[PDB]
Amino acid sequence: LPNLRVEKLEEGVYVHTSYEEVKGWGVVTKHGLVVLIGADAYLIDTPFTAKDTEKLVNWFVERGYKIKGTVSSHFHSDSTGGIEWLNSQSIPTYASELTNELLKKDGKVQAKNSFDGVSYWLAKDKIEVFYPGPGHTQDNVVVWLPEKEILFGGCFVKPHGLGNLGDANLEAWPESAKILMEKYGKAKLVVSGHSETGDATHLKRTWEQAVKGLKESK
Ligand SMILES: [Zn+2]
Ligand SMILES: [Zn+2]
Repeated sequence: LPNLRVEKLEEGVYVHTSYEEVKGWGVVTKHGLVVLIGADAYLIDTPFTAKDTEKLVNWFVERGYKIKGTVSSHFHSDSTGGIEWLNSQSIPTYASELTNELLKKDGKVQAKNSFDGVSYWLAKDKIEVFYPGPGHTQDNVVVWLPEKEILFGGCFVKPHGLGNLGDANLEAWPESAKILMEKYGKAKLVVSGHSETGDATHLKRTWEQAVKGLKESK
């Protein structure tokens, strides 16, 4: 497998890409962000592993950044795998109350800090965690960077197909996607967990895929 990749998207915003061999299934490629605000770095999703979470943290700590906080966009291991390691390093971890409940139900380590607001703001006015409603999972949130007009759609944004529906809410996905398109249609870039970054048409495409997926299910 490829090693952890970190690439600059633009000033202050990096995409981290990690790779997992899923036994009996195939290989999963997962994108998240590192967001720099002054001398602080925020991880938007952890890699699958403690190993890769540490490599990612060390890359930014060696450039002088504090890892100020991490946000997990949903309970799946491709957003949360590194939480236990981060908690051991006293790096504040955040996830919604629902995400923490789903982690606990699967016997996984919880984020230290939780929230249930529909919007939760980090770095005062620079990092918005938003819940559009169920889709890919019950608990999926997106992360908006208003100063860059970049949306981290995570694993909710699926412009080319819905992927694994095991934990999905197909009935809710269309409305959640319509809510997301209506609020973040001004987006310059939409970063997805499993596909290449796109423009704001990734939101409409996800809505189309969710509508199509629901209808095929019926
Ligand atoms: Zn997922
Ligand atoms: Zn994912």
